[PDB]
Amino acid sequence: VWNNDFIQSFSTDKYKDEKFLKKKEELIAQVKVLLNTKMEAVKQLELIEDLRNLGLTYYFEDEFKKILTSIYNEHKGFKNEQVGDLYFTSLAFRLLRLHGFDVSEDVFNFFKNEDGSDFKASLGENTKDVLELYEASFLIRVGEVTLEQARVFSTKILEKKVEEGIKDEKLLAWIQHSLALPLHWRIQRLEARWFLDAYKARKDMNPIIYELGKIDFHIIQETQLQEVQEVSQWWTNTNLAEKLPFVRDRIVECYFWALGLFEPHEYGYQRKMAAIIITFVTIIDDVYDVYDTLDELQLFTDAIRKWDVESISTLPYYMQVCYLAVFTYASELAYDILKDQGFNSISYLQRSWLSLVEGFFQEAKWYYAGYTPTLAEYLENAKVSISSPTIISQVYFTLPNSTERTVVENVFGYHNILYLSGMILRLADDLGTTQKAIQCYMNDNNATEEEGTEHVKYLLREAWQEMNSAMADPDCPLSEDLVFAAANLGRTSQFIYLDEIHNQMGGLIFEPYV
Amino acid sequence: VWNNDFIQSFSTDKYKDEKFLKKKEELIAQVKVLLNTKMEAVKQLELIEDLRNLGLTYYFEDEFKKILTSIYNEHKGFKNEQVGDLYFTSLAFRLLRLHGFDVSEDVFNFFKNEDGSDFKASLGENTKDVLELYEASFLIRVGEVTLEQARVFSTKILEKKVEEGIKDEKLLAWIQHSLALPLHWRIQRLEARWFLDAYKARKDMNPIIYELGKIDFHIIQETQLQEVQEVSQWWTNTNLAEKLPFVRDRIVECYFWALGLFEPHEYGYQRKMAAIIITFVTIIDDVYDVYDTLDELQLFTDAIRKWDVESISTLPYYMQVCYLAVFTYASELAYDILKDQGFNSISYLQRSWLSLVEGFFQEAKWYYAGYTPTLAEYLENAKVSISSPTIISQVYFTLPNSTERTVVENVFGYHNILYLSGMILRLADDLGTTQFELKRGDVQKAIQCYMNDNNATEEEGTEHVKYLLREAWQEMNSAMADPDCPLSEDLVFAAANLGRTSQFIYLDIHNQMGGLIFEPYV
Repeated sequence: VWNNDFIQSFSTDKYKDEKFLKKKEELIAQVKVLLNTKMEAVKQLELIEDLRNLGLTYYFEDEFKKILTSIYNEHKGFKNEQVGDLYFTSLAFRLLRLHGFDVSEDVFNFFKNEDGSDFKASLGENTKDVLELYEASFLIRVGEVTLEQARVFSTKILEKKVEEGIKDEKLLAWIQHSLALPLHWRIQRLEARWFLDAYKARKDMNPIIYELGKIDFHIIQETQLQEVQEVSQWWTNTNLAEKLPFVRDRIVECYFWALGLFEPHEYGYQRKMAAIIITFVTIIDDVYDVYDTLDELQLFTDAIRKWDVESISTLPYYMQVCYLAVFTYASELAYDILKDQGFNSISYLQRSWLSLVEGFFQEAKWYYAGYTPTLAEYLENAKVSISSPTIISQVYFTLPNSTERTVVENVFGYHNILYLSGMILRLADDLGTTQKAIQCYMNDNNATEEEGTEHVKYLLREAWQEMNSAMADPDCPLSEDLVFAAANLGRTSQFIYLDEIHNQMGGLIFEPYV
Repeated sequence: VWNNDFIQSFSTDKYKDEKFLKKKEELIAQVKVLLNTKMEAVKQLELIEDLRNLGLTYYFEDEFKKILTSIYNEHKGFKNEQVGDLYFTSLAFRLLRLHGFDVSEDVFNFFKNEDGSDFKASLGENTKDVLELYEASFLIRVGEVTLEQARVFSTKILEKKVEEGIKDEKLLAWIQHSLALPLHWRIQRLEARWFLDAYKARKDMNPIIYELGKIDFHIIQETQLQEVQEVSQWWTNTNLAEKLPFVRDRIVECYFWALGLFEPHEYGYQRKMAAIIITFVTIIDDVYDVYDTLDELQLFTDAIRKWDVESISTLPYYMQVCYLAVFTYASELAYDILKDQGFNSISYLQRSWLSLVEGFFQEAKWYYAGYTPTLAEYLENAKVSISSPTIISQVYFTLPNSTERTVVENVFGYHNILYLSGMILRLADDLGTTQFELKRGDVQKAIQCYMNDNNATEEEGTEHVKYLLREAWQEMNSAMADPDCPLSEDLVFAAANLGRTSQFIYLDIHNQMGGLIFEPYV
């Protein structure tokens, strides 16, 4: 059992010695020599893809940018003319779009059938071509019909090939992984052991790149181990698990939701903060679940709305404990922001919590009234109750970001990226746990469980389409690192609920990579 | 040189080995064997006094109570009849009163001259008799004229004996120590090395008692070292010393003011809390000293009055940092109190801080107006601005004391023990700083106000402030004895020890602080 004594028992000095940074730097230098060697464009893209799936982008941004800019410019910006065969087109399109380039789905028109209704059946002979097309299709943005055709075409083919039997077991395992969730829907850090193992098993793998990915795993793992030790001690010191007997003692789970949200080589403060915010979201939701009168929940909601010390006296003891704990944490977080960023954020932090509990209170109002929401009402609530806006809107102030009033009000709209993050998080949970979204659809429409399931799968893809468009909006008030965190909240839900999870969590956090 | 890296560099593991607790337990048992042996009453009392001055009362409460009750009962409760010679009367009176017995100053009447105006001059031959009478005299309560006579009589004799030369060098040093501050005005923990070294040199010292004193010193020092490490890391993590250009980095000094306040074998939470509150008192005082308009200080005072998050937006940046730091700490403290004591205290903690800043703001209002307060005005404000009430009223809620509304409102009067603590703290600072000024011709405010009020000399004002200090102690002694006091005895001890700490610092330092906290006793 992952109690605090267990968590604190691990050493975090295994990789502190200066030889490890020196070895890592040497490996990085050697990989840059390779990235700078003349080679065919497709091989450059395959190298970038292998490094990026090992979580190594952080070390090679300049090299990636130079390689990709060259391929972009060699093919006139990927706007019309054919750029290569199906594999090269799919891989280059995917990597260019992921690195911020403006590319058109029209580059896929060369691979369609005569009427343009579908891709050419003959292109489906080659499994790896079809797989790359599949991966690219999930970068679809609003209005991009060709990438939806690509998704349907390539999914059907890959499912058929698994069905017929794929003798290459390593490729089979990779395809089953992408069929469960495409790479765009997964987080490299959460799966860092799987990606390292997959890479090592390839006959064409580069041992220097494997060695770099391994030592980076080792150092990242130990950095995150120290973080979860600090969050665990923080939690133990609050004594909340003892004072609130109805909350579950799950601090590792809360940290697991945080640890894949940010670029893993920095953002230590933000991972710990997200874990603590997620802890408070959970226990406040537990408070709304455990009380048995709407009037008591109204008192708690009103306390959060007033956000003052006087409200403590209006609450029963368990609610006093919960309220004062989150009130104290918000003041601590505001103090850190005031000291390090210079900015008075506490009014905004209060608004982040108020949105959350107004969402919980609305759910309770439905429950105590005996009202079942329509699916539209369910989702409108759930994107503010599920807590992505509450997390991301607070993390915003801990990073160098504009604090000008109108830009902050744009974040606190909430900006639709924050709602789309919550939407993906909610829908993935409802789909995996199979009243939730599917049941509301069935209720609304007198429809079958299969019909509701298919509709909610469509809603998840549509939310991703909208998120992809939102991430590309040049006027977005969120920087790329916070957009990545918002999307990663949805992806974490997809990993937990859409593919035991306790063993994967412990495997990533506490078990060595040999 | 006392930075956080230095402070954290010390190990705190040595005296946790189970052999040290096992040895300590064995020594305690051996001392209990001694306490239970047949011996004359005066020797039992001298043994209690030795153990008490080594800070060991904690281990021998049952035995002390048995011994003292017997002596109380033998002498009809110390109410009228003569109990002994002058030395026994003085020693028994002092220890009985210190341990909560109701004893009368009338037991000293047998030692007075014919008119009863003074003590008998012949009794002044014996230095140790006169010394013991002197120590007893500082237990004086309101109205007790005989103990005031005792003070004047014995002080004059002891001073003369020092003048004429005392050949016993160890006794000379003990007498000089008590003439500077009598034992009632000193804290055993602050002076634990001095008392241990004095006991080691006694020809009649008992090696078991010394060893227990030494091992207790080692364990306490290590416990307090771990506390100052925790407060130092807390302080470092706030970054207040870097963020506020006008604050001094003085966390060890803040911890020194806390470390003698409580019974030293427990109260770790309360020592650390007191050090943090003193830290915030100092920082908030810095704020009132550095900003240069009354309107800016009004903004801060108003923010504390409202005690809300909206007020942060009214303040310039360094006031935002200070206000939010103390607002956050109050929230943290309130959470600990809620969790461990069950009580919602935040409204009372806010009142504790508001009293402090209204005191500072009152000083500023006088300053900007060019008004010099009378002495009574100065002291009425200063006894709150100096912060004893702000400390003690908050510590109240961390102990298992009634939170019933009328008890708490009694504490938040403030109860007069809290004001008398601030009064002693402030008078001792003004007196010692004036007597040892950094700049010649400077006078601290209590003496200056007396000079202004009365068209009096600096010397007359100094003598009056000495009188006010003795009178504050007389009132404090009476208040400590009031059976209806809403403060537990451990908090009354801390309130009195805030005064005593000021007396130790200003009335007779960084070497003494480091020697207590960081240097081994061998």
